[PDB]
Amino acid sequence: ALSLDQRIQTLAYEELNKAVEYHQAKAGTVVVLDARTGEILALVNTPGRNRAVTDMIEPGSVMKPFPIAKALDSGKVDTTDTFNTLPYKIGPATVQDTHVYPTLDVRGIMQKSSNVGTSKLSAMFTPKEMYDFYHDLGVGVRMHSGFPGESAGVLRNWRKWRPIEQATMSFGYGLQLSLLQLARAYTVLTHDGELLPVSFEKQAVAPKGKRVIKASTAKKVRELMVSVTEAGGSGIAGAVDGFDVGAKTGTARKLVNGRYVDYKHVATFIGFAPAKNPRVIVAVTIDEPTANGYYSGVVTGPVFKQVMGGSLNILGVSPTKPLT
Ligand SMILES: *C(=O)[C@@H](NC(=O)/C(=N\OC)c1csc(N)n1)[C@@H]1N=C(C(=O)O)C(=C)CS1
Repeated sequence: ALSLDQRIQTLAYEELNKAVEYHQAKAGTVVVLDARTGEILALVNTPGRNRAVTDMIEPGSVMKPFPIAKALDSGKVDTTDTFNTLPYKIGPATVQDTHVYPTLDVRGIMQKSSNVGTSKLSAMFTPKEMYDFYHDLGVGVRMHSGFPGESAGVLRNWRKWRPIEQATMSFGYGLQLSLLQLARAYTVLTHDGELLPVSFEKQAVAPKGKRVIKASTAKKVRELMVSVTEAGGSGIAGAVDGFDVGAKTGTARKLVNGRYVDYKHVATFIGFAPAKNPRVIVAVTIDEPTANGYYSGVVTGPVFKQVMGGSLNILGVSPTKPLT
């Protein structure tokens, strides 16, 4: 039997279509995963191929939790550690934030989506250490979901990395993943540090995962990510009434469309809830929005909010705080 829940599939389809129409976008995808099993509860695309598995993107901001997790897991960084987050140079290249802050701690780096802060955390590790970590998350790795045309994405050999490329990878550029690979990678955060296999078939036994970080680290990262959907957070448009939600949002770049070259901006939102004890991962992409907003949170947050809220309701999960 398929793991897909027709109620969630219908909800995802309707909310996706609503956003694609409103923002006059080219295409879109929603993936909903069981956060503790890797089973696909919904997977919808606009008409055409199964872009969730075929289309790889440079993920942008949604990748940031991972170098943060690696840094915390290593013991080299504490959540309260503060970093100089002013723009800086690597050779002639500049790494800078959208909103400039002189200093941020790790919670702030997550909350504000700081490219500088994330790059500095990554810079504490060798190219090999970072590559091995990204590889362990499934970047450049086949999922073997049994979907046809499944992209492995791109993770360049660390032996070829320049310092600027290590830096840009930490904030989601210079490596490429499909939306389903991104959703899968988020299971390290939701399933207490263990990467789950992805399946569209109902699983008869407990899927065993590969441990990537400690469970304590995964828990701390989920906590940090709640700041993204609270006041002051880059992902407020994706807050879900009655729940705490860990999430990231940002603009990804599509360089490959099917079997062809491309260059498109893709609004992205991915997250999980309830944040302390997650049941669901929802991931959303909308390709080339051209109306009523072009910043990613406003385009995709509302899709995430409705799909997440509705999925939790459908599965019977009680709100953890009174509704506003
Ligand atoms: C993550 O996606 C992050 N985006 C960026 O830092 C970039 N642009 O943001 C406007 C960026 C850095 S290098 C490059 N090619 N683009 C956060 N995302 C957004 C967004 O909606 O794109 C923000 C508004 C906050 S910063």
